[PDB]
Amino acid sequence: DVDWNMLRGNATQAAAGAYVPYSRFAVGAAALVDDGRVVTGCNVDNVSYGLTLCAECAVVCALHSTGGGRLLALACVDGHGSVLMPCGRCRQVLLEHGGSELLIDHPVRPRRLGDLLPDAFGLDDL
Amino acid sequence: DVDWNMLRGNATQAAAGAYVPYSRFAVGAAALVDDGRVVTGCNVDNVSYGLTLCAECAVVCALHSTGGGRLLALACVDGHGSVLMPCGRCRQVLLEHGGSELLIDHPVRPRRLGDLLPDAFGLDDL
Amino acid sequence: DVDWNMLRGNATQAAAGAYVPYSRFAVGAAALVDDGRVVTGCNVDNVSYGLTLCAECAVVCALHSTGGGRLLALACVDGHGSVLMPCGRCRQVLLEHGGSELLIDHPVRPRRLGDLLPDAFGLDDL
Amino acid sequence: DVDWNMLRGNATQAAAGAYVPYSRFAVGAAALVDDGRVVTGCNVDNVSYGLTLCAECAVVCALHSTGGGRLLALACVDGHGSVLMPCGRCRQVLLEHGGSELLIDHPVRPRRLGDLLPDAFGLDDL
Ligand SMILES: [Zn+2]
Ligand SMILES: [Zn+2]
Ligand SMILES: [Zn+2]
Ligand SMILES: [Zn+2]
Repeated sequence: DVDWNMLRGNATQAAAGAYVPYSRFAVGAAALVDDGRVVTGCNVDNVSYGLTLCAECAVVCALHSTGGGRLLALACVDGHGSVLMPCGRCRQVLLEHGGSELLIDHPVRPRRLGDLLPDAFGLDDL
Repeated sequence: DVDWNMLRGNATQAAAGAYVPYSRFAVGAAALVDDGRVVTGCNVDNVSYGLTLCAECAVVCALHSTGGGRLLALACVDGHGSVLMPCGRCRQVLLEHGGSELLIDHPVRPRRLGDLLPDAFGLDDL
Repeated sequence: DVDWNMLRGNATQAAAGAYVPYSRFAVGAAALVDDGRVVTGCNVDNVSYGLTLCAECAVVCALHSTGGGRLLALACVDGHGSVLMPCGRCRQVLLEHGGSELLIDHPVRPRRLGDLLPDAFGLDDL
Repeated sequence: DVDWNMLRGNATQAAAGAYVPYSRFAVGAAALVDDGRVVTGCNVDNVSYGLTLCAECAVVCALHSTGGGRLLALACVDGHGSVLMPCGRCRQVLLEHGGSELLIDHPVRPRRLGDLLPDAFGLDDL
């Protein structure tokens, strides 16, 4: 079992660091890596809104700054600690680093990433 | 009721315009708008690869340059005319402009975008 | 000489099509292509703000949907017709399609893109 | 007053973490924060190339995961340790967090970000 309480808690803590002067919408994420460490991320607004960095992308950056590996589970929350589903961009980028079986926290029942992004674009297409 | 042969054909034609010096992976897309017009897009490489524009995003730019509206159906194909599933980013972008019932071409049977991006991040989360 | 009045006017018209329910910040752009046609673009918000498409990127999509070519001059304006400098992302993407000598409209004196993005990242680095 | 040898070295070390199966172009970056700590980042390819994360953006994610603050100096290098100029997107992102006086390493003499992104798009435009 994944310690979802621990991941959700770490995601919430991460959200406190969000840089959101324009969106005012803090987001945090935390992921369990296959070596057992946890990496975290928060969103980062830009004045050109289309250059905004998602919390889940920040998690992926942290993954490869701290030794690499594969993601096993991820929780994403807003500033109030409510669980959020990743945006489509983040689903694709998370898939690169945890695949279809990466588990994504959900208010009712955590979901396989493969269910959140079925028939995904990928290597087979290139 | 959607002429998929027509949409797929226009997507194929669109792919011929692809700017792909670095990726060498041409993609074209075409979508039926709710006023009955068809809009098209192709991918555009950048030397900083993360600034690459997807065909499906190009379709959405075209949508709003030609009078706006809602997308009803989209086909995306590679340089060989083979049907591609949109990347996660494009699934999120297309959802904004066609919603869950937007149909996405597929080699077997076209799919609702809602099935390709379930429990999507959205307005309720902000 | 570039007909800046004409480009600025076309950029302003393009801004009217902006999809900006979240940012409320309409942007339009228009560019002269080296075959003499003008292509236009507007910005497109997404609920995931980081998937927002810039007007200038939309111009580049239009370029390669309408026969390709090179950009000679570009004007970008807000919803009030005031001239805007492109964001850094757009400077890089415009550079791919017009190079250092692409002229960018400015309230006082249009500027070479090479001056707006000096010592640019590019092919030499790859 | 900035130890460029130290920053360049940490950037080089950061590049070793790069996730670059598709681009094969490793990039690392390191920045001095105004509390005196150093944060690092590396690039991260995605199979949809337009979702690639730049090293410099990874630095900004790290900044806000480690207490926030302002960037004073940044070095960016390739896999061979050669100094790279940031792409336009990254120039805009870095400007948000270090402003015009943020120093950017360069093979000849480090440059003010204000000189690398003059007349930048910003808060005044919104
Ligand atoms: Zn996201
Ligand atoms: Zn895409
Ligand atoms: Zn822009
Ligand atoms: Zn960059």
